[PDB]
Amino acid sequence: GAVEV
Amino acid sequence: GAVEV
Amino acid sequence: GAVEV
Amino acid sequence: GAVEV
Amino acid sequence: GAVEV
Amino acid sequence: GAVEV
Amino acid sequence: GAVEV
Amino acid sequence: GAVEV
Amino acid sequence: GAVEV
Amino acid sequence: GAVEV
Amino acid sequence: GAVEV
Amino acid sequence: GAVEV
Amino acid sequence: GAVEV
Amino acid sequence: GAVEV
Amino acid sequence: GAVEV
Amino acid sequence: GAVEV
Amino acid sequence: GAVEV
Amino acid sequence: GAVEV
Amino acid sequence: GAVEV
Amino acid sequence: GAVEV
Ligand SMILES: *C(=O)Cc1ccc(-c2ccc(-c3ccc(CC(*)=O)cc3)s2)cc1
Ligand SMILES: *C(=O)Cc1ccc(-c2ccc(-c3ccc(CC(*)=O)cc3)s2)cc1
Ligand SMILES: *C(=O)Cc1ccc(-c2ccc(-c3ccc(CC(*)=O)cc3)s2)cc1
Ligand SMILES: *C(=O)Cc1ccc(-c2ccc(-c3ccc(CC(*)=O)cc3)s2)cc1
Ligand SMILES: *C(=O)Cc1ccc(-c2ccc(-c3ccc(CC(*)=O)cc3)s2)cc1
Ligand SMILES: *C(=O)Cc1ccc(-c2ccc(-c3ccc(CC(*)=O)cc3)s2)cc1
Ligand SMILES: *C(=O)Cc1ccc(-c2ccc(-c3ccc(CC(*)=O)cc3)s2)cc1
Ligand SMILES: *C(=O)Cc1ccc(-c2ccc(-c3ccc(CC(*)=O)cc3)s2)cc1
Ligand SMILES: *C(=O)Cc1ccc(-c2ccc(-c3ccc(CC(*)=O)cc3)s2)cc1
Ligand SMILES: *C(=O)Cc1ccc(-c2ccc(-c3ccc(CC(*)=O)cc3)s2)cc1
Ligand SMILES: *C(=O)Cc1ccc(-c2ccc(-c3ccc(CC(*)=O)cc3)s2)cc1
Ligand SMILES: *C(=O)Cc1ccc(-c2ccc(-c3ccc(CC(*)=O)cc3)s2)cc1
Ligand SMILES: *C(=O)Cc1ccc(-c2ccc(-c3ccc(CC(*)=O)cc3)s2)cc1
Ligand SMILES: *C(=O)Cc1ccc(-c2ccc(-c3ccc(CC(*)=O)cc3)s2)cc1
Ligand SMILES: *C(=O)Cc1ccc(-c2ccc(-c3ccc(CC(*)=O)cc3)s2)cc1
Ligand SMILES: *C(=O)Cc1ccc(-c2ccc(-c3ccc(CC(*)=O)cc3)s2)cc1
Ligand SMILES: *C(=O)Cc1ccc(-c2ccc(-c3ccc(CC(*)=O)cc3)s2)cc1
Ligand SMILES: *C(=O)Cc1ccc(-c2ccc(-c3ccc(CC(*)=O)cc3)s2)cc1
Ligand SMILES: *C(=O)Cc1ccc(-c2ccc(-c3ccc(CC(*)=O)cc3)s2)cc1
Ligand SMILES: *C(=O)Cc1ccc(-c2ccc(-c3ccc(CC(*)=O)cc3)s2)cc1
Ligand SMILES: *C(=O)Cc1ccc(-c2ccc(-c3ccc(CC(*)=O)cc3)s2)cc1
Ligand SMILES: *C(=O)Cc1ccc(-c2ccc(-c3ccc(CC(*)=O)cc3)s2)cc1
Ligand SMILES: *C(=O)Cc1ccc(-c2ccc(-c3ccc(CC(*)=O)cc3)s2)cc1
Ligand SMILES: *C(=O)Cc1ccc(-c2ccc(-c3ccc(CC(*)=O)cc3)s2)cc1
Ligand SMILES: *C(=O)Cc1ccc(-c2ccc(-c3ccc(CC(*)=O)cc3)s2)cc1
Ligand SMILES: *C(=O)Cc1ccc(-c2ccc(-c3ccc(CC(*)=O)cc3)s2)cc1
Ligand SMILES: *C(=O)Cc1ccc(-c2ccc(-c3ccc(CC(*)=O)cc3)s2)cc1
Repeated sequence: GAVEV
Repeated sequence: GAVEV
Repeated sequence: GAVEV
Repeated sequence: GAVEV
Repeated sequence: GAVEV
Repeated sequence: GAVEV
Repeated sequence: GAVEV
Repeated sequence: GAVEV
Repeated sequence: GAVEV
Repeated sequence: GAVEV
Repeated sequence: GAVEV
Repeated sequence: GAVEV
Repeated sequence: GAVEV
Repeated sequence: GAVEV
Repeated sequence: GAVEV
Repeated sequence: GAVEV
Repeated sequence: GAVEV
Repeated sequence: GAVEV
Repeated sequence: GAVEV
Repeated sequence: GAVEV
């Protein structure tokens, strides 16, 4: 899981 | 699961 | 998981 | 996991 | 894990 | 892990 | 781990 | 680990 | 580990 | 470890 | 504190 | 604190 | 403190 | 302190 | 202190 | 102190 | 002190 | 003191 | 003192 | 004193 901002 | 903002 | 900003 | 900024 | 900036 | 800037 | 700048 | 600048 | 500058 | 400059 | 996301 | 998302 | 993301 | 990311 | 990333 | 990254 | 990276 | 890297 | 690297 | 590397 990649979190953006 | 990727979270955006 | 890569986090951006 | 690579973190950007 | 490589961290950028 | 290599850190850039 | 190599650190740049 | 080699550090640059 | 070699340090440059 | 060799240090340059 | 207030948070706006 | 207040939050607006 | 306030946070805006 | 305030943080904006 | 304030942080902007 | 303030930090901007 | 302030830091900008 | 201030640091910019 | 200030440092810029 | 200031240092720039
Ligand atoms: C709690 O009872 C022990 C525990 C805690 C955490 C974990 C995890 C294993 C893998 C995790 C993970 C999944 C996805 C992401 C984002 C994208 O890759 C990050 C971390 S948490 C297991 C047991
Ligand atoms: C709790 O009883 C122990 C526990 C805690 C957490 C987990 C997890 C395994 C994988 C997780 C996960 C799924 C999706 C995401 C987002 C996208 O990848 C992140 C993390 S949580 C298992 C047991
Ligand atoms: C807690 O009960 C012990 C514990 C804590 C952390 C972990 C983890 C193993 C792998 C993790 C991880 C997954 C994804 C990411 C982002 C993308 O790679 C980072 C870290 S957390 C297991 C047991
Ligand atoms: C806590 O109960 C003991 C503990 C703490 C940390 C870990 C980890 C093993 C690998 C980790 C990791 C996963 C992904 C990333 C980003 C991309 O590579 C960094 C670190 S945390 C295990 C047990
Ligand atoms: C805590 O209970 C003891 C502990 C602490 C740290 C670790 C780690 C092993 C490997 C780690 C790591 C993973 C990824 C990265 C970024 C990319 O390579 C850095 C460090 S943390 C294990 C047990
Ligand atoms: C803490 O409980 C004892 C401890 C502390 C640190 C470690 C580590 C082993 C390897 C580490 C590492 C992983 C990746 C990187 C970046 C890329 O190579 C640097 C350092 S931390 C184990 C036990
Ligand atoms: C702490 O509990 C004792 C301790 C402290 C440090 C270490 C390390 C072993 C190897 C380390 C390392 C990994 C990667 C890098 C960057 C690229 O090579 C530097 C240093 S830290 C073990 C136990
Ligand atoms: C702390 O508990 C005792 C201690 C301190 C330091 C170490 C280290 C062994 C090797 C280290 C190292 C790894 C990588 C680099 C950069 C590239 O080579 C430099 C130094 S630190 C072990 C135990
Ligand atoms: C601390 O608890 C005692 C201690 C201190 C230092 C060391 C080291 C052994 C080797 C080191 C080293 C690794 C890499 C480099 C750069 C490239 O070669 C320099 C020095 S530190 C062990 C125990
Ligand atoms: C501290 O607890 C006692 C101590 C101090 C220093 C050392 C070292 C052994 C070898 C060292 C070294 C490694 C690499 C380099 C650069 C490239 O060769 C220089 C010096 S420090 C052990 C115990
Ligand atoms: C004993 O009472 C120790 C203690 C614990 C917590 C506090 C605080 C009261 C209010 C605080 C605070 C929250 C948010 C913000 C920013 C958003 O408005 C500032 C201050 S901390 C005092 C003493
Ligand atoms: C006992 O004192 C435990 C404790 C620790 C910390 C706090 C907090 C005081 C203020 C906090 C805060 C305000 C705003 C924000 C920005 C998020 O929107 C983050 C944290 S936490 C209270 C009690
Ligand atoms: C004993 O009473 C320790 C203690 C615990 C909590 C508090 C707080 C009371 C109010 C707080 C607070 C909440 C939110 C905000 C921002 C939103 O309005 C600021 C302050 S913390 C005090 C003492
Ligand atoms: C006992 O003191 C446990 C405790 C810890 C922290 C707090 C909090 C006080 C203020 C908090 C807060 C206000 C606003 C926000 C922004 C979200 O919209 C986040 C946190 S938590 C109370 C009791
Ligand atoms: C005993 O009371 C020790 C103690 C603990 C915490 C505090 C604080 C009260 C308010 C604080 C604070 C929170 C947020 C901000 C920025 C956002 O408004 C500034 C200050 S810390 C005092 C004493
Ligand atoms: C007892 O004193 C434990 C404790 C530690 C730290 C604090 C905090 C006071 C102010 C905090 C804070 C305000 C704003 C922000 C920016 C995020 O949006 C981060 C942290 S934490 C309270 C009690
Ligand atoms: C006994 O009270 C020791 C103690 C602990 C904490 C503090 C602080 C109160 C407020 C602080 C602070 C928080 C955030 C900022 C930047 C954001 O507004 C500045 C100052 S530290 C005092 C005494
Ligand atoms: C007891 O004193 C433990 C303790 C330690 C540190 C603090 C803090 C005071 C101010 C903090 C802070 C403000 C802003 C920021 C920028 C992030 O958005 C980071 C940290 S932490 C309180 C109690
Ligand atoms: C006893 O009280 C020792 C003590 C501990 C902490 C402090 C501080 C109070 C406020 C501080 C501070 C936080 C953030 C900033 C930059 C962001 O605003 C400046 C100053 S440290 C005082 C005494
Ligand atoms: C008891 O005194 C423990 C303690 C140590 C340090 C502090 C801090 C005071 C100011 C801090 C700070 C402000 C801004 C920033 C920039 C990040 O956004 C970093 C650190 S920490 C409080 C209590
Ligand atoms: C007893 O009180 C010893 C003590 C500890 C800490 C301090 C400080 C208070 C404020 C400090 C400071 C924080 C950040 C900055 C730059 C960002 O604003 C400057 C000064 S240190 C005083 C006495
Ligand atoms: C007893 O109080 C000894 C003591 C400890 C610390 C200090 C300081 C207070 C403020 C300092 C400072 C922090 C940051 C900067 C640059 C960023 O603004 C300058 C000065 S040191 C005084 C006395
Ligand atoms: C008793 O108080 C001994 C003592 C300790 C520390 C200091 C200082 C206060 C402020 C200092 C300083 C910090 C940063 C800079 C450059 C960035 O602004 C200059 C001066 S040292 C005084 C007395
Ligand atoms: C008793 O107080 C002995 C003592 C200790 C330290 C100092 C200093 C205060 C400020 C100093 C300083 C820091 C940085 C710079 C360059 C960056 O601004 C110049 C001077 S040393 C005085 C007396
Ligand atoms: C008690 O006096 C111990 C002590 C020793 C030295 C100092 C310093 C004063 C000024 C320092 C300094 C300023 C700038 C730079 C350039 C780096 O960016 C390096 C060192 S150290 C304070 C207290
Ligand atoms: C008793 O106070 C002995 C003592 C110790 C240190 C000092 C100094 C104060 C400021 C100094 C200084 C720091 C950096 C620079 C170059 C960068 O600005 C010049 C001077 S030494 C005085 C008396
Ligand atoms: C008690 O007096 C111990 C002590 C010794 C030396 C100093 C210093 C004063 C000025 C220093 C300095 C300034 C600039 C630079 C260039 C680096 O960027 C190096 C050293 S050290 C303070 C206290």
